[PDB]
Amino acid sequence: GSSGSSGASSSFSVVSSSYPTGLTGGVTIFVALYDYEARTTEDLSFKKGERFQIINNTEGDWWEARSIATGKSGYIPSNYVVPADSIQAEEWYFGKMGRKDAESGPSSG
Repeated sequence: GSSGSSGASSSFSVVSSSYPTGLTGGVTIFVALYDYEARTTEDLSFKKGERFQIINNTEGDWWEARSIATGKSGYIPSNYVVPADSIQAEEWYFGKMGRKDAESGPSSG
């Protein structure tokens, strides 16, 4: 389905929007391992290394989530995104940590 190789020669400086704390509800964290492109307004535009709040996960085909960074919302294929808890391809983070900060704080039991 229009599968090729991404390559958008462009670099935009965007402020790092930290994630919201004190989360309470029926939402699950998911990360995009492969860079996808929202085909239609209904679909959600996500990239490799982007998080999204799973709002509805009734149909495996496509799940409705709301990006936490940009704040977008649509539908993303569960065959491309995986839960940071059951990371089936953790290998990405295991070897390619990409970008992240160290969890400093021994206090937290």
